Amino acid sequence: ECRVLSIQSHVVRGYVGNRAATFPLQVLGFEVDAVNSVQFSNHTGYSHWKGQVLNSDELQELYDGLKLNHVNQYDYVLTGYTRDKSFLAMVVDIVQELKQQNPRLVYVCDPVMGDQRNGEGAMYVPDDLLPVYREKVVPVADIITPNQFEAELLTGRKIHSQEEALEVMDMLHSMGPDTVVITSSNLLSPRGSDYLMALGSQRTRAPDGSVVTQRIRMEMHKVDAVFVGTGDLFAAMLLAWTHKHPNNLKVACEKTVSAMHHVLQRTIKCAKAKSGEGVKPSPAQLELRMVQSKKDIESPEIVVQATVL
Ligand SMILES: CC[C@H](CO)Nc1nc(N(C)Cc2ccccc2)c2ncn(C(C)C)c2n1
Repeated sequence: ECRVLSIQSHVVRGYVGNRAATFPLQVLGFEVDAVNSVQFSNHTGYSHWKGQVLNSDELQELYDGLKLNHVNQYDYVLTGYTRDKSFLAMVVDIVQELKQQNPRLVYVCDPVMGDQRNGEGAMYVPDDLLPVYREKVVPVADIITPNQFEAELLTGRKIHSQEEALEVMDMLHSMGPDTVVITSSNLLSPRGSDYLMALGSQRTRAPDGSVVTQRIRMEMHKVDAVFVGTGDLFAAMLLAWTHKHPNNLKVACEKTVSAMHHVLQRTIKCAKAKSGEGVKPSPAQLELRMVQSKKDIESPEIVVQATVL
């Protein structure tokens, strides 16, 4: 039995934030407790959107409810896209007290702040969130899944190669997270302009306090569409696989990214099968075919090989 506390957004239609993390973790055998940080008709990639957001105090209300009935015991805490700095400071308090109620509680954090386009990245969230993620959040994170744009901001050091990209990660580990994964970066992969490159190193503390920093590289064949929520579906499954492979980041990212590709391919197909030739598919048709990728989520056919080091 493994109980995860997933504090992310919810949407009536589509798979983003919690909608993107729940079903996977559930079919992967996990016990998902979901706090919906917001509830909107759909993600903001759409033309329109309406909805309500959960504030800082309401997040707490729900936590006290859990605490009062003495059911605030968890094995994992998964947080993602957040706009409110007060809401995030609240997430840190919760995570710190949950780590006191004691389990080898693993805090999987996706430091969502924006994405990267070659020279400068467009920040999604307000810049008053960076300090908090850097100063209060990451320090208590165990597994963080940033962008390259995110890894950079977090360390205040920009990335221009695989080499200095591992230097940013080493810098990250120092802040607290023993596991880091750069889910996507500008870096040209040894496979061509056609492949996206993911990076990630695990600084394991083996018996007798030795150092162990296994680093890896993943190459996912890109896809002709702009998907929403892939970051969320990723961190969720990563959570799942790193549980199965606690010291084998290699196999965890493999299974993770492999299932990633299976769902994205199945998605881009139905989006196309649902859109005439010459017309670009809509955020609506690009929604992940989640329910359909069940088995693939359950048992990912390894079509990717993690390059050790
Ligand atoms: C930031 C950009 C995107 C749009 O492409 N919109 C969006 N919108 C989201 N929405 C669904 C939540 C939401 C709705 C209204 C205001 C704030 C947050 C959302 N939840 C997780 N994610 C990403 C990080 C996978 C979400 N992304």
